[PDB]
Amino acid sequence: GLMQFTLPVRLCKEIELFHFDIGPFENMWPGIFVYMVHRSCGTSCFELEKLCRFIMSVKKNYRRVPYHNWKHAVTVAHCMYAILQNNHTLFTDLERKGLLIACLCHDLDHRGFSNSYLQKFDHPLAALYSTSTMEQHHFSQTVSILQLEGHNIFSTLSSSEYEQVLEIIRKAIIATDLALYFGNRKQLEEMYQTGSLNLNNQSHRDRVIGLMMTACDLCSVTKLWPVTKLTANDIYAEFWAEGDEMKKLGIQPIPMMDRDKKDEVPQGQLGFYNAVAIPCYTTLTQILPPTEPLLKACRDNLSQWEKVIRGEE
Ligand SMILES: COc1c(C)cnc(CSc2nc3ccc4ncccc4c3[nH]2)c1C
Ligand SMILES: [Mg+2]
Ligand SMILES: [Zn+2]
Repeated sequence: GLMQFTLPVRLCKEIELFHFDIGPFENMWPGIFVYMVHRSCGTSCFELEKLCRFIMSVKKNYRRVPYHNWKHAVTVAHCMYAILQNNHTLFTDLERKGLLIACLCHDLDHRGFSNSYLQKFDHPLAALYSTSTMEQHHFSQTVSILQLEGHNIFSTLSSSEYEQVLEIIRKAIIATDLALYFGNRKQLEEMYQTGSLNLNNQSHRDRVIGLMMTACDLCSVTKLWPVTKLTANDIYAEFWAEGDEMKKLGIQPIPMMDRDKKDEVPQGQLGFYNAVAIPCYTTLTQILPPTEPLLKACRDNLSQWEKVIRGEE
């Protein structure tokens, strides 16, 4: 009960900032997550014995893929922590409990392949879940881990609070399907501009939570330039392995996944920042003004990718 996690001074300070990198020491990541839960939620939100056993089971069910790994889970959870901390009063006790857990779990048992590759391969998951294939799997795996003996971190919630939190996590994880982001943001953009956006409207909260999940999932583009650049190597390492597997099925991959078209990475990063990243953090900043540092970091990284093209790096 009286057992806090404490971090070294530099981590204690930097963890509060949006651009924090969780570092290369894997054994510290569980403590960093527990720390974020305690400060975001309370030392009482979860039984520490059960949380610690949940965290270690979730870690075990992430695979050794270049990008969609345990480090990504904790990175995405930290970005959600930074959003929740800078927006204290806008979120309920259940939402703060649910969203950190959702982020940690959002990519459980990822194999390093897109929903498209699963469909073209005719993977069994593509028969079980026709849309948002991996995201439905990620939620399935989250529920399975919650049902292991001694892993139910939500046991002290009423039957209805339990159903509400599982429904927050499910929508949260489905929302990380980027195919769903474009529509969700257009709708949020229209509602904000015509003044109809209402945070007591549950269907509106869902949309806002969806956008927070996309913002946290993409937070690679909001770090300091060297973190951003080095994470892009991991992202492409997965994409180019998928492109290799497309070629093996006799299908030309899209250029993003073709290692033969490495040279076009800088131009492709420009399209992505302009088409996805900047619009994402712009709509989020309009809805939650204290998330502006993410939009500012994202614009800085757009400018760095423009310098790569112009041969200055
Ligand atoms: C996970 O989301 C991302 C993040 C965070 C960062 N960077 C990316 C990659 S964006 C991207 N879009 C394109 C389009 C064409 C390309 N042609 C050749 C080489 C790279 C390309 C590319 N990269 C994603 C998808
Ligand atoms: Mg995912
Ligand atoms: Zn993710």
